[PDB]
Amino acid sequence: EWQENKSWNAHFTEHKSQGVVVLWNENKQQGFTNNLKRANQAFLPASTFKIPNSLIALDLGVVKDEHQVFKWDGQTRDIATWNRDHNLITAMKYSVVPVYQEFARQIGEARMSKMLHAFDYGNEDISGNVDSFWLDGGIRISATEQISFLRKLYHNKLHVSERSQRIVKQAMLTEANGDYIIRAKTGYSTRIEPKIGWWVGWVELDDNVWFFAMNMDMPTSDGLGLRQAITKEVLKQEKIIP
Amino acid sequence: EWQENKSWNAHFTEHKSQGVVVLWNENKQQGFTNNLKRANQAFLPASTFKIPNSLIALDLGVVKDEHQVFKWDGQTRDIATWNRDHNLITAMKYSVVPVYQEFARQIGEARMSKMLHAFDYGNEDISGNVDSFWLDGGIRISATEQISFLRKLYHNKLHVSERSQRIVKQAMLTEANGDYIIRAKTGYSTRIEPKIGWWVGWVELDDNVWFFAMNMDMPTSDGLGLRQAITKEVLKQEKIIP
Repeated sequence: EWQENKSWNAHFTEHKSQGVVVLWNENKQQGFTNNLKRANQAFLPASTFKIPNSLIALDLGVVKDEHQVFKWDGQTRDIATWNRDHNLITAMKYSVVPVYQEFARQIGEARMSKMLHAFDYGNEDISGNVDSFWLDGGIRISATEQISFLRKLYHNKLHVSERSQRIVKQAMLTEANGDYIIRAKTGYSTRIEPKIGWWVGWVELDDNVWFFAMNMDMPTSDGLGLRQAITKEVLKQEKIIP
Repeated sequence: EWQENKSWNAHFTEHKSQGVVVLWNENKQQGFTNNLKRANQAFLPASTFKIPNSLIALDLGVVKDEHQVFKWDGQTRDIATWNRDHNLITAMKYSVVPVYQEFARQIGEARMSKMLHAFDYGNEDISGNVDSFWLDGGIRISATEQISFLRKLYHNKLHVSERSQRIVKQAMLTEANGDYIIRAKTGYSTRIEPKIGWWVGWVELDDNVWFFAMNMDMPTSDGLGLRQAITKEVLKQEKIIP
């Protein structure tokens, strides 16, 4: 059911990095990882929390649809792309924390808590600020728990409308060509050690789906591009993408 | 409102071809084409008809969803990719005519006709076989009429469920990266002269949508790759994609 493939450590080694890639072959119901222990180590979800946050926001009508504009609050922040208006598509793409903090406040802690329990999402713990707990509060999730959650979203099995699930899956769209589609979400946890980068989602093929969840040590933002590069090196080695 | 840009003819000429590209800037409500007359010349839609056919099939419950398997009928045809099971995603991707002919028969001519009128689709004429009229019957549509129809689909304004429209737009997904998303459908009209290639759809940007509809003379299948190559040359020249 779960197999360790330590040869993938060569892709981390090549980039002077360390972390885990977890793959799940949906057709065969079989998982693969370079490190079973790290696969099951729970971290702050950081911006990967935008997936469940989007679903809850849409289902409660905090977000009407993927076109509704969320006005920049006019406070210049660190990331140029944050200092503008966004919709759900662009807010996901650019990981626009302030937009999702506003979602979180409107959702409120009672409903956020009930929904993470219904989703069976990581440790289901929202302790801290309703608008920052995924950055510095109690919520923790492993690579393998990310895959469990993503599988429910792919199959429209989460306790929200089909419509909410379709809209978030649209919002997750990251890459597509004639060979594959990637629906995914990046994350960078900086507020508590260890500082990690996340990439979680799935590769749609004609005849299969490969779920993936990877995290890696991210001492500085310089290595953030390694999240995708290392995941793709593994996907290429396993012949999942050309 | 409409501007002719004959410089795009250079991209057709380079590939020893003739045809039209029509662009529509959604934000500015402004169209551009290399040939205003050909932009308005109606042809058989061929496999571009898979867009309205999918919508009507989904709305009537002929197709439950994008995962439902359409069993190969076991008749070896000319196109390898047709001789296998398909779902809506793979049937669109590979233009699997036999699957859509079966949809057409279950829809039936009364409902097919009522739906094309509701969609204001080309000349709204289904004369011919209910299961081949888009290949050799009476239906005709121009590049500009394709854009009018696509705009209604993009905005969920067609007289079918939001769900049907979302599923077909998912099924149209052709290419995505960090710069743009292309949702589109290819077509090759071969059964009545002149033989033409179609590519119709849109480019999603962060802050805008560019609708496109192109057709070109396609005497042999050798040039089918020119549909995308020439459209992209135009999109690149207009700085819509890098």
